[PDB]
Amino acid sequence: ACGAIASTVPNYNNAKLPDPFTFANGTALRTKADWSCRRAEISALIQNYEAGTLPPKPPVVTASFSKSGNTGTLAITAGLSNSQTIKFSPTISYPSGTPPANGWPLIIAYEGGSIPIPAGVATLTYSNSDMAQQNSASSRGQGLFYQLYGSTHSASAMTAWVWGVSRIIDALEMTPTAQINTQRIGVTGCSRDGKGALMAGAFEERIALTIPQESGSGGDACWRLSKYEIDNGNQVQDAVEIVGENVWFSTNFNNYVQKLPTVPEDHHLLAAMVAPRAMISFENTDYLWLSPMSSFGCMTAAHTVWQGLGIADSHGFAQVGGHAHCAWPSSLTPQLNAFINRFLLDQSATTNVFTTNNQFGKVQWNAANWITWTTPTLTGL
Ligand SMILES: O[C@@H]1[C@@H](O)[C@H](O[C@@H]2CO[C@@H](O)[C@H](O)[C@H]2O)OC[C@H]1O
Ligand SMILES: *[C@@H]1O[C@H](CO)[C@@H](O)[C@H](O)[C@H]1NC(C)=O
Ligand SMILES: *[C@H]1O[C@H](CO)[C@@H](O)[C@H](O)[C@@H]1O
Ligand SMILES: *[C@H]1O[C@H](CO)[C@@H](O)[C@H](O)[C@@H]1O
Repeated sequence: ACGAIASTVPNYNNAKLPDPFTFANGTALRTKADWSCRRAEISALIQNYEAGTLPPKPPVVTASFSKSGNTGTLAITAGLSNSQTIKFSPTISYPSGTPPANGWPLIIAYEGGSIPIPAGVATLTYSNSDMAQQNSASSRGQGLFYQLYGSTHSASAMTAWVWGVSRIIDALEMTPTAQINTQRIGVTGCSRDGKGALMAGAFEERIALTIPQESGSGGDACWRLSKYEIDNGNQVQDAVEIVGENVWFSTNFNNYVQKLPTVPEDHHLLAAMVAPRAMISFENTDYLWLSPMSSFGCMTAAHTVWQGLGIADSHGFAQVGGHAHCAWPSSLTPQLNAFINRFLLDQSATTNVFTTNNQFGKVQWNAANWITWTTPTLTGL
């Protein structure tokens, strides 16, 4: 449908943010349907430059389910055509009583997440660290995912985590007795797991609502903007430091962290891969390590894709200070609940949330220095 998908752009060189609305081959997006093909191209580019290869669904995916009290266990086996298999068993915490006719809405929470989950939503606890370890650079190629695909598989730890989420949703589709509404699945995580949750929502289209919390550099911040922050004296995490600190990105990314303008994507395009589905991310200006200006500018740039698709209110961003890292401030519960209410609970909640305190330290956000495109009105359904 999309023709030959570009995964490498050898001649690319753009110090500003890559344009969401033009394909690698120079074709301008015109229809809402065009975004499907552009998202597939962005997927290939992100895999090639920074995330490694995301394997497709394997030939063997089996699931069994059992429940004790209000806790379900979803036992998953995944296997390749060469007979290799791995197994993992996430748990689900259920609300009590009769579920809705179509099952409970569900949030997949990376290691439990750090947001309050409303009482009518089930929580699946995903041990992403067991799927792909993330202690330090020493963790490269370690985890269940690599016991299936091999320790030298190019998938980053975050890409391995996505693969696991995709197997969980496969298992839920195959297991109606788990009583989950598979059309109302969200994902969340905080800090390094918030980087993971953004990757999951971007790459796994069956996720209705994505909630990254204080994800920082490699999450809802942009590489190019964080480079600008660190060059101007903000003590931010940036691409150069992050690839030496852990294994959240492919080893191939090391070849580009000093040459960011040659990368034909940034994390505004990563975030835009969630479109036309819903996402709200939350940031904290108390920690310059999280690169506050970069997140605001990056999500402002990503927002133009939802704007061009006529669904601006499906994308939210709320950035405040005054609380510890991954502590949830009660002041943002209304904004969080608005998105859960609308996109997981089918309520008529308004979701116009795009706010910052502009506390960016030694830099300012100047959209004209970073966003070079006008937002088109994409046509059609
Ligand atoms: O040690 C790292 C290498 O493993 C890495 O190799 C890259 C992996 O992805 C491939 O697509 C690239 O061709 C290849 O260069 O390069 C960087 C190095 O730090
Ligand atoms: C440009 O690339 C996109 C994505 O692969 C494709 O859909 C489109 O048809 C291409 N343009 C031409 C003129 O082939
Ligand atoms: C990235 O991926 C594309 C296909 O997804 C290839 O055509 C390209 O050569 C690179 O391997
Ligand atoms: C895109 O990626 C390829 C490797 O997949 C590079 O060889 C090329 O120069 C461009 O960076």
